[PDB]
Amino acid sequence: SHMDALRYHIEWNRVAEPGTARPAGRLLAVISPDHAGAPWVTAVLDALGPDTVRFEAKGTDRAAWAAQLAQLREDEGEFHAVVSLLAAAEALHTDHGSVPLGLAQTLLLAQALGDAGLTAPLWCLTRGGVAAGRGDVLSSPVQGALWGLGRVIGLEHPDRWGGLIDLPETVDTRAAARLTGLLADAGGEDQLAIRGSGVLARRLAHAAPAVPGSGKRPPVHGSVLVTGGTGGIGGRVARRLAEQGAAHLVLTSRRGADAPGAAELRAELEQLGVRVTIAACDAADREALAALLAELPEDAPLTAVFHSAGVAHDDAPVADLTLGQLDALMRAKLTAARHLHELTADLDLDAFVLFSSGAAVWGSGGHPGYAAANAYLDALAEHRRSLGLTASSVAWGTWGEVGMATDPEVHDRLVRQGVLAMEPEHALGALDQMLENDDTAAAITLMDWEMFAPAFTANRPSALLSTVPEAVSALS
Ligand SMILES: NC(=O)C1=CN([C@@H]2O[C@H](COP(=O)(O)OP(=O)(O)OC[C@H]3O[C@@H](n4cnc5c(N)ncnc54)[C@H](OP(=O)(O)O)[C@@H]3O)[C@@H](O)[C@H]2O)C=CC1
Repeated sequence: SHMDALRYHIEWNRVAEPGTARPAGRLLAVISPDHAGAPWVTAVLDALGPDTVRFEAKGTDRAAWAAQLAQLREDEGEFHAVVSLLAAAEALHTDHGSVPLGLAQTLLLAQALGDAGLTAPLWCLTRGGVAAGRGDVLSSPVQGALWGLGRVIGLEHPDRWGGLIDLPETVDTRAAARLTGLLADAGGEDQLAIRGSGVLARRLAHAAPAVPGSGKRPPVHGSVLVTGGTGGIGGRVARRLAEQGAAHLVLTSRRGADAPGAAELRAELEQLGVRVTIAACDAADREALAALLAELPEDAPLTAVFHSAGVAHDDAPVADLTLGQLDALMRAKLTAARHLHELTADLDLDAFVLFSSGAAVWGSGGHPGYAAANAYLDALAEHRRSLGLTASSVAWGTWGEVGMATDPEVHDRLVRQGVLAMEPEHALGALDQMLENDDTAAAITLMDWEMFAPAFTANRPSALLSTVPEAVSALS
């Protein structure tokens, strides 16, 4: 099936044990000084040894840090690598309420490193930022957002990017030597998870072809909330849900009933026999979401959430992105999803579906903030499953016909890299296959791998695509 052919999933596969020798040159470890006390942080510092130079990254001050870094590099000469432990700062930034401090500080570290001319590869360390290997629990969706940013740093600054490595719960000497061995030589891998049983690396693979009924998707009924539901993809989603038996669709967006084409969408849906509520509700406004849930009919309880609210504009290259630009991109993603998760964790939903992006799955140059914000969605769906709650994340490629890519500016970039426009019917038919399987995570994308692989790997290899035979063929 053509719909099967759109579905991919991320997998984690065992890679080689690294060597036993620590790096020969000096490491620079970067610490968030208010968030330096987590057991994993202390275990990593202890692993890097006391000849490691330590840099405390205080506040969020690019220029100040560029000066401090330039001095360290003057005094020490080249470093072997930069090891960032800033991900431990999960608290939200005081001035940008949708940005985790660690995320803002990682962006400023990547910028300031470039500003000072430190060229040693940067490695971003997380703990519980990914779900790698069977039974693995993703404990920190916040740190998971950092992997969306790091993949984009690897595309924009390939020559000074090491990679990402997730630490285990307890960093024992076996975990420590795996870490220090990877910092000595990682075999070309750059998205790694250290676990009890071995070191795992991230891979993209074609998904299992569809099986009718396997995940036992309950029939669509009751009230379903589609945030961004007046939007391109969200309106098509609502039409499908209508066709599928929803009693009541609650569509939200900032503009609500004043959104473009909202009257037409309400009319098409109602012709189908559905109750329609359209509300103007910022998805990051907790009190407004609560008010909306409190209003639902007794006879039509919430049964599902489809989170399509989001913006992609006003992003920027890693070297330029501001914290205010990052905040505005994170708002509908991190803040809204966190509220949706908190207000439905007790409702026994049949589906909690979060719409992510290929920028968060593989990465796309020029879109670091969107990549981080979408990577948090993917992370939260895995975390929710760990709590015994339903969730899925669907990272879309490019939609044709409706939505954000229907601009010869935004359309023509993606398609030229081999990320082709999907027919909405095909994209939705694939999503239903994912829902019928009850899968946690998928990318649904039409790819031209002959165009995509070579373009994506022009400046550094990708181990992520080694598990796509089309990509392996294109690079042969
Ligand atoms: N189109 C595509 O190819 C792809 C889309 N995606 C993702 O799919 C989802 C749908 O995108 P698409 O339909 O194409 O985009 P659209 O711009 O058509 O729809 C996005 C919308 O979400 C709403 N929205 C934006 N911010 C908020 C907010 N803070 N609170 C509530 N609603 C908000 C918008 O309305 P308003 O401005 O009135 O709030 C609009 O309804 C997005 O999350 C997007 O990131 C991912 C990959 C590809």
